[PDB]
Amino acid sequence: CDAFVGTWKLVSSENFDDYMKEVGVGFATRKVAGMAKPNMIISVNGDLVTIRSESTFKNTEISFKLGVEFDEITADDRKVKSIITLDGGALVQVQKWDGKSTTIKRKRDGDKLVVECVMKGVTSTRVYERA
Amino acid sequence: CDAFVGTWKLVSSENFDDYMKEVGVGFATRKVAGMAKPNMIISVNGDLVTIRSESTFKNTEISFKLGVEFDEITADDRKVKSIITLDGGALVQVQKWDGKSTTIKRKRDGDKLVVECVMKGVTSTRVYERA
Repeated sequence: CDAFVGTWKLVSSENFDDYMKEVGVGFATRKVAGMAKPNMIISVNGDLVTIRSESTFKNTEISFKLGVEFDEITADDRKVKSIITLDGGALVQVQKWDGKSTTIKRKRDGDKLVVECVMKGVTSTRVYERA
Repeated sequence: CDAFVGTWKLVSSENFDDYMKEVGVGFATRKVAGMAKPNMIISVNGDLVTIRSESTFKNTEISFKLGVEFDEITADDRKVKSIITLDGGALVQVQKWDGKSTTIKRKRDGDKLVVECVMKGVTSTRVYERA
């Protein structure tokens, strides 16, 4: 997963609001989240991968090992069970909570970092590029 | 995943034939497979986990890292894409091939090693115990 290492700036966002609405994000915070242009900083240290997101909305940080389930408090304050795998060359994270389930795909496409968030059909696409 | 390390003997098997039939295993080999009492030998060396199965049917060996997709030629000669994770304290392996998908769960239940194989509803249960 050395292809993901680095600092990335958000450059585009599509259907994010629809996605947040689906996960059950409140109207107010949903707008504050949408106006944010985060700086995802992926890093690795041994078998531990760390994805740090810095936004005007909320700074989050998750450190994990691949294929090993972990606990996470999402930005929208959901308490979920996560597991990240390197599937088909892409960092595939699936979040399970209250019987519900969302998947977050992080894949490289040229010089871009494409993030696909899926929740019951709805798909949000956010593209990043090296800062 | 140190709870899985060791040598294990098969002690029981339920609905295995139904499971094999579902994955598309031929009648003849399906019977030869069912008459086998394999010795699953799980081992670890650093970040590499190796599951060695020894049977009168066919000796298979897979070495892998958790959360990292790998190529595997199953005992019944299927060429699949596998990914093993430590989900909910259990070694959860999912095999993808030709649009189809089977999942193999390996969990500890007391002094036993329970293997649950699922393929479109059908579930096979094989219990092992330290040799």
